[PDB]
Amino acid sequence: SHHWGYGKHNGPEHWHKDFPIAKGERQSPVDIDTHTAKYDPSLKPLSVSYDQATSLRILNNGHAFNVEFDDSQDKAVLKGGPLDGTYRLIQFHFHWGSLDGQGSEHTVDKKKYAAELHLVHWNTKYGDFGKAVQQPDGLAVLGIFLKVGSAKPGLQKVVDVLDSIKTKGKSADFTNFDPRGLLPESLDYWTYPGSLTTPPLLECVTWIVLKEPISVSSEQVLKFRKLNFNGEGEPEELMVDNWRPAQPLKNRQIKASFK
Ligand SMILES: NS(=O)(=O)c1ccc(NC(=O)CN2C(=O)NC3(CCCC3)C2=O)cc1
Ligand SMILES: NS(=O)(=O)c1ccc(NC(=O)CN2C(=O)NC3(CCCC3)C2=O)cc1
Ligand SMILES: [Zn+2]
Repeated sequence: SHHWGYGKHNGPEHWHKDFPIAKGERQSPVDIDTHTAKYDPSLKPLSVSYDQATSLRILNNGHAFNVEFDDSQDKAVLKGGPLDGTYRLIQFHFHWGSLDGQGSEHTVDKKKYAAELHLVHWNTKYGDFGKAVQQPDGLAVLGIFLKVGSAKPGLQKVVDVLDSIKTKGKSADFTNFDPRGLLPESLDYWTYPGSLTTPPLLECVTWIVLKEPISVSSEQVLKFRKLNFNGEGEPEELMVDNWRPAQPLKNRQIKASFK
């Protein structure tokens, strides 16, 4: 069974033994060299359409927490930019650090942010998420950096439910949450072809990483760091540093949406 994690004995440097694609040609995350990334005029306007998003549940899966959506219809979709066709929102989650100076998966000129939000979408031409992850253009993940400063009001409903999902396998109702409250003002982005950043590390993702970080308060991210990797009644292992470091760019170009 899956025994991967983020510790010294099961962390990113071990994953390749059970998931050899860990050393593949389009792995994520990567460092975004802002000087090398080139403006691409072929990129179409990005369309984030979350007006009808229907959140259902929040789950501690032992690696992060997922806010899950009803993806049984096109209620919340991502289109445009580098994408051909329609990608349906299925879940979002975060990666974060033990300290404000680390936590993001992508880096910007080697800068690590305190955390990174991943809004995960699947290409509806493949019918279901399980089929989509077997395709090179199966998923689109919208990545948003978090820095510590002023509170993000749209995050507080997430922060306040974390006490109820402290341990692995716990879930709670999480209806009527509007993910539009987690976006920054600008949709300027970088894009490149990559992978899931956790096992099974499938090379099925078009990454769209927003340039503008959101600000969250120290108090908000400190509540992320009170979650547990362990299950109920097990020795406490704080859920911190659940990020994979930058992987080799190999034969890839990062494109910028902005001049
Ligand atoms: N290539 S990999 O997927 O990263 C990878 C890395 C390590 C391991 N095996 C491990 O050492 C980790 N493992 C244990 O030995 N015992 C537990 C703790 C209690 C439940 C199971 C655990 O987590 C398996 C796969
Ligand atoms: N950090 S990341 O790259 O954004 C990223 C995003 C997603 C994932 N993995 C998944 O969503 C894993 N997974 C499946 O394969 N099947 C389900 C259960 C049934 C449908 C969805 C599931 O949860 C891993 C990393
Ligand atoms: Zn992620």
